[PDB]
Amino acid sequence: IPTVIAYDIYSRLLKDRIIMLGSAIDDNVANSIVSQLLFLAAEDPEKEISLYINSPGGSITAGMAIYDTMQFIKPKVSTICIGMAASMGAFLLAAGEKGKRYALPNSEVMIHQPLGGAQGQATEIEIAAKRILLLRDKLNKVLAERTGQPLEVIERDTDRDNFKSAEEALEYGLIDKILTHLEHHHHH
Amino acid sequence: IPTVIAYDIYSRLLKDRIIMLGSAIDDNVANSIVSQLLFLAAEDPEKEISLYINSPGGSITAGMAIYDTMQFIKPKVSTICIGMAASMGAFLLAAGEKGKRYALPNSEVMIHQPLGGAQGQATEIEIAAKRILLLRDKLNKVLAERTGQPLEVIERDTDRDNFKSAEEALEYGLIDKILTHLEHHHHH
Amino acid sequence: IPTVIAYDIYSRLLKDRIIMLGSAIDDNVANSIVSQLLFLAAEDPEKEISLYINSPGGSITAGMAIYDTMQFIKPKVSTICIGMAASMGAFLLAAGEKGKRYALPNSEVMIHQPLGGAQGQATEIEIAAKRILLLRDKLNKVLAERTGQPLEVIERDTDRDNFKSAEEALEYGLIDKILTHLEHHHHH
Amino acid sequence: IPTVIAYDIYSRLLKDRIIMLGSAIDDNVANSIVSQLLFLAAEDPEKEISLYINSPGGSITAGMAIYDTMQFIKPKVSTICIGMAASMGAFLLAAGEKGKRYALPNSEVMIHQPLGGAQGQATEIEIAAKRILLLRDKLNKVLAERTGQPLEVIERDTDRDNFKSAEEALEYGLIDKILTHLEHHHHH
Amino acid sequence: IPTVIAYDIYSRLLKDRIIMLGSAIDDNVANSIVSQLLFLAAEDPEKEISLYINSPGGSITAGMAIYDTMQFIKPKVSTICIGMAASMGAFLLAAGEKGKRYALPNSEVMIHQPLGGAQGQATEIEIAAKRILLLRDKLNKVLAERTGQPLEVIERDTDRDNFKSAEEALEYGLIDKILTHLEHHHHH
Amino acid sequence: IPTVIAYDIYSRLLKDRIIMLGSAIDDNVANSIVSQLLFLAAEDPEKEISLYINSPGGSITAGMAIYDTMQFIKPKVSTICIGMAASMGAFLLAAGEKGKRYALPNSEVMIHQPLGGAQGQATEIEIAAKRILLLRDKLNKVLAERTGQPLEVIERDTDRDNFKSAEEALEYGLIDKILTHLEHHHHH
Amino acid sequence: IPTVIAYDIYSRLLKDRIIMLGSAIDDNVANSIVSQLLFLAAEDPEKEISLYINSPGGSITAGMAIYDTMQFIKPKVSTICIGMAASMGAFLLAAGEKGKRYALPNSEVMIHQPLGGAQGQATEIEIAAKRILLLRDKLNKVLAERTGQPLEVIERDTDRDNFKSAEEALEYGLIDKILTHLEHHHHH
Repeated sequence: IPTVIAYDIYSRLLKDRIIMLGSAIDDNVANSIVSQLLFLAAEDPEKEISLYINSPGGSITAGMAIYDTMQFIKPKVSTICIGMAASMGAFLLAAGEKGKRYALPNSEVMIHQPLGGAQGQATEIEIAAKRILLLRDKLNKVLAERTGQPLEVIERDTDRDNFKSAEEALEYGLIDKILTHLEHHHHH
Repeated sequence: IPTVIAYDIYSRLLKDRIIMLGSAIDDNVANSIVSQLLFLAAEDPEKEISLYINSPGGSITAGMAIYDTMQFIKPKVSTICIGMAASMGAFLLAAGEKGKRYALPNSEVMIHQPLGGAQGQATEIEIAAKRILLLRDKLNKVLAERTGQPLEVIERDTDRDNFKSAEEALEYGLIDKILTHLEHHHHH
Repeated sequence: IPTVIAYDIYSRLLKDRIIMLGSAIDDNVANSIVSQLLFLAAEDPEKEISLYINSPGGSITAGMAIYDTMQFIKPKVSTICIGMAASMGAFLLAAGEKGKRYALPNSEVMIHQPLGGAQGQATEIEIAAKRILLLRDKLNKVLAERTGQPLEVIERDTDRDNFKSAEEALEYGLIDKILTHLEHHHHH
Repeated sequence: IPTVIAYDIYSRLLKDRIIMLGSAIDDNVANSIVSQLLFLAAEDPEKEISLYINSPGGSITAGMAIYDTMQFIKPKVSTICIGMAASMGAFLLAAGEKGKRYALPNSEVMIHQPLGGAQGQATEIEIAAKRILLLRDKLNKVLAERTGQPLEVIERDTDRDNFKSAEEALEYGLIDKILTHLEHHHHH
Repeated sequence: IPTVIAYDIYSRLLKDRIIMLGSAIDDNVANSIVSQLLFLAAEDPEKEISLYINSPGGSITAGMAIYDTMQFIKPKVSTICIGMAASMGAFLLAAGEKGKRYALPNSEVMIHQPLGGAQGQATEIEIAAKRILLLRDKLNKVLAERTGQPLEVIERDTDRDNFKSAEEALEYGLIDKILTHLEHHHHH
Repeated sequence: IPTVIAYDIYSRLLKDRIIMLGSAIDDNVANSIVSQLLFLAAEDPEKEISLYINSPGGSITAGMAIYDTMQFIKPKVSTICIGMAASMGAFLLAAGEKGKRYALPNSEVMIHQPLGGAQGQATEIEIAAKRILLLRDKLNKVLAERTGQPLEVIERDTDRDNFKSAEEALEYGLIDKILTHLEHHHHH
Repeated sequence: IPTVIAYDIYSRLLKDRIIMLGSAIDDNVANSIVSQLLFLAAEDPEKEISLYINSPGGSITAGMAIYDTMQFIKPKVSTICIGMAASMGAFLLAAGEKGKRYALPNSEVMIHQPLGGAQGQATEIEIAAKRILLLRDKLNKVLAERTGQPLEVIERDTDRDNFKSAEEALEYGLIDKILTHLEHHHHH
């Protein structure tokens, strides 16, 4: 991370209301991104925010932490898929303000059902199964709302890894526009 | 964690009386959390403090350190569940000023009984067993007073991992309100 | 640990004559605490000092370095138990200035006999045994005086891990008062 | 990396709109380079940018994130191959603004087909197989266009590791010119 | 280690001519202690210096570098045993300026003969044997001179680990006084 | 690395247009060296640069990146061998400005053929074989040009490790002068 | 390493033309030592420099880099042995300016023949043997000139680890004077 004069590159971008997510989503990442979101919203609750997304996914709770925040602050959060928006990453992509969900020409998106683990007594394994099946329904329901796709379709399309091109993601309703030029973005 | 000119993202939020508990609770974390609280209470014993919670919990003793400090200082501590508030995290979530305990739409909460270990001679195992059971009952008593539930209900509901949605947590008495809009908070 | 404005949360508290012990006690930790105590004593040998204790204890020699420095300097050292004060931690807690040894409602204190080990020749094993038995007697005598309990009692009550609640510690004479309010301390 | 009183050598060069890519390409490297590009573009959308490349390659999604950002910003991104530009490194080199894709005299370039893996059920291995074969076409089509070589020539030529000298890279269409002098660069 | 506002806690004490030695003794620690002694000497060759000691000792050559430097520089070096001063650590404690060698009430001191190793041919083991026997004898001669005890007695007393309280240390001649109050120190 | 007030020792020397290369040559080292050369050339493309070389060698491509950059920039680059210049290190040494390639009295240089490895199918092993045999031939031609030795001599002399004294390095044509005094350098 | 005020203890000493070598000699160390030497010589080629030495030795080539640089620069480099100077460390001690090679009362010096390895074909074992033997001879020739002993005696006396007291080192011609007081130093 190079320094700008003193800011680290990411911090310099943060200054222009730009948040970069380019790693898997774990508690730390959500924690950092949530603080950044709250900070900006405090700075100016009216000014829009840009969240770049390039991650393989991660913890469902970490993602919902980021998700609920994006929706909770007044600022509208624009999402840009760069590289790959997989699993919870793709979910955050579609979580962006309607009409402000972008991706780049060669961007990729991948949706699929939650993954988990259960170990121990039958009673414990059942508790885990029940919980992960519930999380899948919640996620699916929210995804159907974001994309405009029927719940039944999300369910069926997420059974196994579903990789999509930037065009397909548009077609599916995961993003609103594919950015090509430095002017295609509404920012300028 | 990015910087803020020269601060640290969390130090930045700290400046606005916001502490972020976003990791497993251990002696380290407890000491940082307690210090931040003591600091803020010194800065202004009148203004309230907001403690965001997103952790899988941890040490009972570390937790109570945070718990006692919360009730100790003059400032009223408001809790906010983001992502997941499990085990001691949930205990702490419910420890915020009555009426100022929050969670976001998709936040999750989980309560369960203490976990521990014992090794050695029968005598030592019994000393340890007596300690954990006693801690369990102590925690149950505080959780009951906090939620309003009857002790016997808390005892049975924590036998196994008990996962709750923000609405279930609200209806249980773990939190007071589910934030949805930036102005749904009592602050803004 | 976050920063304050430049500072460190602990560094910031140190400015208010507050030292935080929240880990196992080893040489490193002891040197830090001691240097902090000497530094504060150099600043104003007349001003009081608050030492927060949340520690499972550790090295006996390391703890005595802290102990001796506490008594050595002019400032009166007040101890406050947070979470857990076990073995040497409990000794340090009881070591605070008579009348200024506090604990919080849910704090725990654990007293027990010294732990150690020895390997090698019978002669070597006897040297260690002789020593650990002597340290225990030295420690027991100090504790008895600091608590008011008769030596015989300290001896029998430490044969095995003895966990005590804030109330029991008060009763045992390990602490002077249990805190709950912000202005009920010696500072107000 | 040495300092420049107070900058980081790489940070100092970033000031002159120079970005050094000198390691394998992963999500970290891509997030840093993409951020540097955005920053520069934000600094002055009119000025050019130099991207020095010397890397063994890396993640395809990480590289495309860099690729898409290069075309996406208004500024022209000139690429200079130094040492070795392999795998996604060569891809990126060829992605520079046409006419401004350079290589020093003894530079090396290596192109080859993607690499990956798959474990699991036939259905899952099929999905992974289809994806990788698809990414291969996608990249091959971009390289075909950037270089002017027909798709199937790119396919056959990248079947096994293909090492090209600077003269061969020029001939192939990967670079526009082999630099020798400092001022010989279109820039100065 | 906390900071003091731009200094390190130890650097702050260094400003008051106080050097802390609270870790095993190796080349590193020695290089730092010597450097500090030299610095303090250049600053004011007339002002006294205090060396707090709490270490299990360590390398002999390292310890002697510190020993010789203490004698070499003009400032009188006062030593204060805190916690434990064993092996080379005890040796350095006894090396303080006569009449200014201290220990706190519950400090501990341990003396013993050198430890070492040897691998290889007979000739090689003999060389090492002679060296360590020589080192032991050298150290014993200094301890004798410093304590006032006869050489024969130092030899017999260090055959095996020999632990002593502060009183026993005083009565043996390893220290000159046991400090109790912040006023018992020759300083104030 | 110590500091000079506030640069780090290498930064301080970088200010006098002196670059230090005292480690094995890998992409990371190459990237730092190249960036230093570029920075200096940007600072003042007229003044000469001094490159101190003490390294066992390393990556051929990492070395060539440095090689090319040296020739690439406007500033003439003087090389000085201290300790040892082996393999690619010796190569860089010889790559210094003609007449300005130095070595100290007891400096050591070594030349040998490239090292590498191959694993996998015969086809893949052939690709690796042809490439290392090509690189060797490429390096050999540059060494011949830089030393004045006929290719055939360079080929036979690099078959096995070939260590040379500073004087032998001079007679071979690897360097031009053997420094002894502070003025024997063309700078003074 | 503590800080002196904006300065690292060693850095503070470097200001007074004092370089501390208290570790094994590897490429890193040599690089840092050579740089500090060049720096000091650039700062003022007239003022002498003091190189303290407490090191087990290490790489021969790294050692010679330091050696050649000490002789090379104009400033006279005084060496002071503290603790132990072995292998290349003793070589460097003996390398100081004639008449300015010191040692402290209990300092120790050790000389031995080079150590190395060799694996592979008989031809390569031979290349390695000749070199190790060549290096031994080169080093013994330099040590002889600087000590006054004939090569023949230097070789014999280093066949095996040869530990010498400060007094023995003086008589052998490795040092010129054994310092005792801070006045017996020509600088003071």
